[PDB]
Amino acid sequence: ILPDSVDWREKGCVTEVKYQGSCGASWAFSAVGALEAQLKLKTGKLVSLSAQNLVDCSTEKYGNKGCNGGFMTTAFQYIIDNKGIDSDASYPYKAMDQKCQYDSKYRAATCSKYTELPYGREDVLKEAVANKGPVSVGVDARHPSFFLYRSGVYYEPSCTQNVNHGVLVVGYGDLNGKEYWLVKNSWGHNFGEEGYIRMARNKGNHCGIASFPSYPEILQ
Ligand SMILES: CC(C)(C)C1CCN(CCCn2nc(-c3ccc(C(F)(F)F)c(CNCc4ccc(F)cc4)c3)c3c2CCN(S(C)(=O)=O)C3)CC1
Repeated sequence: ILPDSVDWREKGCVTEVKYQGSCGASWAFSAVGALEAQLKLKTGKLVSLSAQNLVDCSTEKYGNKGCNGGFMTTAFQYIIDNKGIDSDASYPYKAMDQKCQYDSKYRAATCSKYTELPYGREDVLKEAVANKGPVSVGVDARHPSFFLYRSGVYYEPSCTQNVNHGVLVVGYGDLNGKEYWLVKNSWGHNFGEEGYIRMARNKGNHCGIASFPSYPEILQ
């Protein structure tokens, strides 16, 4: 059976909320966020990974268009093919498309593999958050209510299962009967609950939370 709540921030596996700005790089933040937890698990050290490095280098070959959109899965592939990703401190985020500046001497993480989960299976997503770590997902964030969210379990009746915004599920729980997912966003600390949104869980793949989940792995 499975725990009723998880919160990977309680285990020191989640870095500070980031601020993506004008650049549509939510997918890159989603991807490094998921790897950051796998890295802390392996090495005991928590270090922010370079979303910029994903924006600049995981490009045409991986189906990504930097600040105009991308995929977490093909971001994980880039890190696999590239044999590393830099630390955020060495390759800081600039919220704009740049030429690729990966330097292997400031390699902060590796990626061995990644796994995609079945569309719409929130029980499968729940198991992965418990047993594997935080999971990269997309959500439907194209609703005034999403931007305006300040607290509580977010439920948007007009939300769809088509995803357009990359985020990280770092836990799940329940708030007085309302089951939720704990979601790390990349809109700074002034968004929602210090940068987190708790989204409706077990409500028919609400906002496409479980439409396209994936999580990376660092072996050995
Ligand atoms: C590259 C390769 C090998 C051919 C892959 C083929 C498999 N796969 C595509 C299909 C799976 N998939 N993945 C996503 C998916 C997952 C996460 C996210 C994110 F929000 F987190 F960012 C997004 C949003 N960004 C889209 C974006 C991508 C590149 C760009 F430039 C510009 C924008 C989409 C979707 C689908 C299906 C269609 N939809 S939809 C409306 O929801 O049905 C979305 C990824 C590419």
